[PDB]
Amino acid sequence: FRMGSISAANAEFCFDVFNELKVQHTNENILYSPLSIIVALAMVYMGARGNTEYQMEKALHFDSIQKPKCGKSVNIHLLFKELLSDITASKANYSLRIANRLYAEKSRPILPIYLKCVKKLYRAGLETVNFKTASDQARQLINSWVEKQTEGQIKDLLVSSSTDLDTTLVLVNAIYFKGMWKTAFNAEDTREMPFHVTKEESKPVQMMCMNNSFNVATLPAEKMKILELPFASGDLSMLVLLPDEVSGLERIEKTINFEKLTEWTNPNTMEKRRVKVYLPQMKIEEKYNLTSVLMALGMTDLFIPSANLTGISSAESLKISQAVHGAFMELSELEQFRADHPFLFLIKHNPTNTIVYFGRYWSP
Ligand SMILES: CO[C@H]1O[C@H](COS(=O)(=O)O)[C@@H](O[C@@H]2O[C@@H](C(=O)O)[C@@H](O[C@H]3O[C@H](COS(=O)(=O)O)[C@@H](O[C@@H]4O[C@H](C(=O)O)[C@@H](O[C@H]5O[C@H](COS(=O)(=O)O)[C@@H](O)[C@H](O)[C@H]5NS(=O)(=O)O)[C@H](O)[C@H]4O)[C@H](OS(=O)(=O)O)[C@H]3NS(=O)(=O)O)[C@H](O)[C@H]2OS(=O)(=O)O)[C@H](O)[C@H]1NS(=O)(=O)O
Repeated sequence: FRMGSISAANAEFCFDVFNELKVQHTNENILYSPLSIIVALAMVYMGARGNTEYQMEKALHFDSIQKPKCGKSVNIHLLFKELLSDITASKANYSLRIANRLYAEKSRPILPIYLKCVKKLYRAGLETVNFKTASDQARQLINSWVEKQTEGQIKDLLVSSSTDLDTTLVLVNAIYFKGMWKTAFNAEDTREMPFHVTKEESKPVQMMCMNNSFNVATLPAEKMKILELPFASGDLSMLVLLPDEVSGLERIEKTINFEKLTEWTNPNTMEKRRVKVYLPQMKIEEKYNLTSVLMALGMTDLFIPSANLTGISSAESLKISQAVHGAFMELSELEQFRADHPFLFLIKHNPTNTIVYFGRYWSP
């Protein structure tokens, strides 16, 4: 299916974003959802025209994957909708929530066709609010909604300086994940161990310990191991990319991209074997203003007054004032796999190999 094209675009976009994010987010944890971001932008893209549309099409890698009422990319919006409904369905011991919303200044009338397309393809994804004379109340309402959707974890996503009387569009995107390990780690076996941030800096961390059969890629020439950890319920799994050397992370961050990740995680390289796993208990929250990042990736017009969103509104002045992303991830409970120094990780949707979260664990 073309779903593989959308999965590949998401991964290519994921590493485009990582390349920008790590410039400004050095020596700290990173956590974001390329999937929820690309879906948020796809919803905007549906209403973009001219150069703004062209820039988004290239930056989102849609150009590599009788006009329909919701545009030529209607098949892409449909695939995103079907994918999101799969992974956000709540199960026992599985909670993944995505909050995705474009807020529009009420004096910019929304074209009926765009409202219809959003209702069918991105339901509840568009709201009109009075930024002009109630921008601070609108901000608190938006932040409350994000806080509610993320089970209290993503607070104050839109900071006080971010909205004013001139705000016309705000793109808000948040993702929440709380999962449980398929092999429930022994409660009487998790213990406090040193996490070696560098060879010189150590911080204590609560380490989950598991001795079980896992798929693992052992790649000496790449100086890494990659462990697959299934979740208890749902169709998601975590991959952990552990550098062999204590500070081997930078070398891997310099070279990783979609093609390399595919080579390193090739099912032919994966072997099912008994592994003694030490993994830090992970509870990571990160918030990003993605405006600069997305402009640097080539979507400049979307965030300045020459934005062309005339598929959203006919109004004279429209642009995205802020694109903000909040991500929360929590996990709770032979060859060695001792993740006690900085590493990369991702959460993927197994049926489609789509990357849902990508991140760096730098320090407890
Ligand atoms: C580097 O960037 C620069 O170049 C790129 C690349 O373009 S290039 O290869 O030509 O060099 C530019 O990006 C491309 O162009 C964009 C753009 O021109 O807006 C954009 O194209 C998409 O949006 C166009 C505008 O849509 S609209 O709704 O805002 O009007 C659209 O063109 C229009 O299509 C409609 C249509 O067919 O529905 C036309 O409407 C008219 O025809 C209908 C019936 O047709 S019929 O044959 O007579 O029966 C009527 O129902 C309708 O009433 C009627 N309206 S009327 O006012 O004209 O009378 C309309 O005339 C067209 O202008 C594009 O559709 S297309 O089929 O004509 O190509 C649409 N392309 S799509 O999304 O791919 O399907 C895109 O961003 C991009 O298009 S591309 O093909 O992907 O490359 C970029 O703008 C430019 N930037 S710049 O340098 O800064 O300027």
